[PDB]
Amino acid sequence: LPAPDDTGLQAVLHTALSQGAPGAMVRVDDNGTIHQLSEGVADRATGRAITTTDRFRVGSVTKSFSAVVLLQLVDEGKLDLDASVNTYLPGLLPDDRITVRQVMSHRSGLYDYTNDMFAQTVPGFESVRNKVFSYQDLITLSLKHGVTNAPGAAYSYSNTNFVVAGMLIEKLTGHSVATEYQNRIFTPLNLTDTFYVHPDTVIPGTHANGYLTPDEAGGALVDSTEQTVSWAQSAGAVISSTQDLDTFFSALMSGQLMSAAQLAQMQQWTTVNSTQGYGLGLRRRDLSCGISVYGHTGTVQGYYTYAFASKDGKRSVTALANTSNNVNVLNTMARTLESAFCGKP
Ligand SMILES: O=C(NCCS(=O)(=O)O)c1ccccc1
Repeated sequence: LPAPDDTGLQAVLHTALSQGAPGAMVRVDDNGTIHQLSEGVADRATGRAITTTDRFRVGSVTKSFSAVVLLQLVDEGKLDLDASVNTYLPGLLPDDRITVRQVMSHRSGLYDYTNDMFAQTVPGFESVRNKVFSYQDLITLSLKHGVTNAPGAAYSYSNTNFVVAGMLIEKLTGHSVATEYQNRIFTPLNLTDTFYVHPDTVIPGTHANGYLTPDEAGGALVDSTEQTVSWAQSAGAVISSTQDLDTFFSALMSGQLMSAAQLAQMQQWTTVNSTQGYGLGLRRRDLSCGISVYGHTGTVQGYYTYAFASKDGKRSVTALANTSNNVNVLNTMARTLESAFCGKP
């Protein structure tokens, strides 16, 4: 790989601040040599600086954690990716043909209930932030709508799919998702900054606050740090750090979290666009310099994450900006992957 470009990374973070991120940061683990940069504030009211050791909400990166658990269940003979969801969760879905593999790859057709919840960004946050939902509650909200496509027919990202994932984990194991993440992932990898505390609203230890950008241009930011994340659960509620997400995706890609056979299944790509694919709770991004990287993005109120690794896991990158609902920031933060993997022009 080319050398990571720290001057380029610095420029990305500075641009993200200029676009409305209170703070932005990135950590690269380059085969044992660390790169770490941060700019701005973890708490914009107190002025406390952001740092790459601050814990944060990883949002939809959680899907990769849920996928690893499910794929280990496949390895153990407890789950068949081509079985119907309804074989394991009788009567859950309207269509018996929807399979586990389809759910994990966003090919199920299940309507994304969050389109109802977050039609208006800040009011929607205020509606959900202090609610506790069951998994079934969220599935019922989806099922108020028809499916959006036939089983397996089309990629359409939906949080509902990884709500199903959590229900499957809990049914098949008899344990909570927190227990399964701890025993299968957090403890074996020694992820000391990584937690699943749902429905607790506190982020343990020193953390970046999250700042939700309102829908009205120029509007005052809303502190969105403390919420249950119950609207997402196994689709979005993990807390982590840049170091720990780097460890996680490096361990995944290097073969440490499941059999070779199941990692290969995880990397069967469904086309998203001409430079992106979706596997089983895993994303592929094709970079300008002809490198692909593997991992997941995260969005949750007040936090944007990118966490990606090279194919052999030897280089991993995690970037965080502590805002959300700001597409300029979201797009800018993606440029960390260019600077970290492709290097200088
Ligand atoms: O994921 C959703 N919101 C949380 C991330 S952010 O805060 O909008 O950037 C979202 C989901 C469906 C419709 C609208 C929004």
